[PDB]
Amino acid sequence: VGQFWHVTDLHLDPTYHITDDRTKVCASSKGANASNPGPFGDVLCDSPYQLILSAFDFIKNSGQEASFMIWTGDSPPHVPVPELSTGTVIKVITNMTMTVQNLFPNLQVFPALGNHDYWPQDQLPIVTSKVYSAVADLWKPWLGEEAISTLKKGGFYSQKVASNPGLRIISLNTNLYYGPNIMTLNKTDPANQFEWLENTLNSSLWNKEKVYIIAHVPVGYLPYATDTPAIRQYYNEKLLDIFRRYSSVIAGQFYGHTHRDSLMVLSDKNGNPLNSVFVAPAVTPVKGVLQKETNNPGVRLFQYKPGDYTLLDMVQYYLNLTEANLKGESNWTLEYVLTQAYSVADLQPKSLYALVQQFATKDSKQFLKYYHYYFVSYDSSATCDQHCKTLQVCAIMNLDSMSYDDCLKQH
Ligand SMILES: *[C@@H]1O[C@H](CO)[C@@H](O[C@@H]2O[C@H](CO)[C@@H](O)[C@H](O)[C@H]2NC(C)=O)[C@H](O)[C@H]1NC(C)=O
Ligand SMILES: *[C@@H]1O[C@H](CO)[C@@H](O)[C@H](O)[C@H]1NC(C)=O
Ligand SMILES: *[C@@H]1O[C@H](CO)[C@@H](O)[C@H](O)[C@H]1NC(C)=O
Ligand SMILES: *[C@@H]1O[C@H](CO)[C@@H](O)[C@H](O)[C@H]1NC(C)=O
Ligand SMILES: [Zn+2]
Ligand SMILES: [Zn+2]
Repeated sequence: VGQFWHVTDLHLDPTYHITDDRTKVCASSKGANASNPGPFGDVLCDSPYQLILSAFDFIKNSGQEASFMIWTGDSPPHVPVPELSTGTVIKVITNMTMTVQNLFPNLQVFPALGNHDYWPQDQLPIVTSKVYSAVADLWKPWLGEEAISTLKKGGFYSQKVASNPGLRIISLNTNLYYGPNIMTLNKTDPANQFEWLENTLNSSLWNKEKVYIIAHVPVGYLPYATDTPAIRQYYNEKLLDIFRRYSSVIAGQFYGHTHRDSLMVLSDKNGNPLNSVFVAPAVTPVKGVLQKETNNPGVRLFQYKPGDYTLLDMVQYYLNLTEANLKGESNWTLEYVLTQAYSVADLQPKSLYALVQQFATKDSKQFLKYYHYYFVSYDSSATCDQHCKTLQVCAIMNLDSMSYDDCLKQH
């Protein structure tokens, strides 16, 4: 089989350091006491360099063959806008990029921008910018002239996969659609990314290519909230229309941003499953003071059919953070293999559609496991009551506003 890695939401905090006063352990805790801080982080902190390095070192030494890597954004830490600048955002993205290029000199990597990959965060523009030009320079080892040109103009590109003839990655800037982006209010096609996307998918159709979509913020609804799409509804609906129309050319969709392990299945209006969607959890374990749950750090690997690119499996790895901070050594380890955790043949939409139908049945053992894996096994005693379960299952199965509302009405 072929394989590729997916990492996301690294969120390096360069200030992390163990010290007696736990309000000074990390600037990303914003003056709150780090809860139980160790060398690999704290649930109230973003990622120490040591954690990010241990993730990439695990990947390097895993014994897993992989022909490329996708990397879907958010490298600066969660600190207030005035504590960052354009220069600091670039410096952190540069550090992450150079860590990857130093450790994996021969591995093509396909990055996407996250909402924090800009100063101020979330305000990614629809014209060229310092950050777009800087990441064009940084990612030039992996990208050709046309990809570099679109990246500098609007933060998006497509690129052939050198090691996989007939495969093309489309890296969208979905931060252009993200609610907090005040640079794009009421634009029908910001940075002309929809037109471009349609043009690109058309060319892949006629060049007999398969396409993997990557982006930071995903399509669909947030599974912990009621009727809250991850990007603005207008843009979610327009993007999903493109994806449905081209669902025979797109062989997978891969997102980050939510810092959780989630599945979605894009269907049409009449319940026919069309395309599979995978949201990967973060390397950072950070959470706010009030939140009950967070994720363990995660990285994941996809297996696909050579020369075909049908998705065959997904292996999710994780770092048990409490364990690693208690002994001072990481033990990145397999959390689950999707086919064998869920007893499904593969990652095709039919397989995942049937699995979600299983999730919806009462006391489903599969949904209980899924919900535990949602937080990357942070809390094995975590409960999802009927309202919580309806929100998760409806967001998994229904990406568009109409079918999602239908789903909630019936549940
Ligand atoms: C991650 O590691 C921690 C630490 O070993 C595990 O938590 C321990 O679980 C045992 C068994 O229930 C408890 O008796 C200990 O009190 C726990 N230790 C701490 C420090 O909380 C945890 O179960 C591991 N996570 C997973 C998913 O296995
Ligand atoms: C942090 O913890 C110390 C030790 O308990 C305490 O004295 C201090 O007030 C705490 N500060 C905050 C902001 O919680
Ligand atoms: C990234 O930052 C860490 C600490 O902030 C430093 O130790 C490391 O050398 C940096 N890496 C690069 C490639 O600049
Ligand atoms: C799609 O691609 C073909 C082949 O390159 C081209 O002839 C055609 O004009 C394109 N159609 C659109 C709508 O862009
Ligand atoms: Zn993030
Ligand atoms: Zn984000």
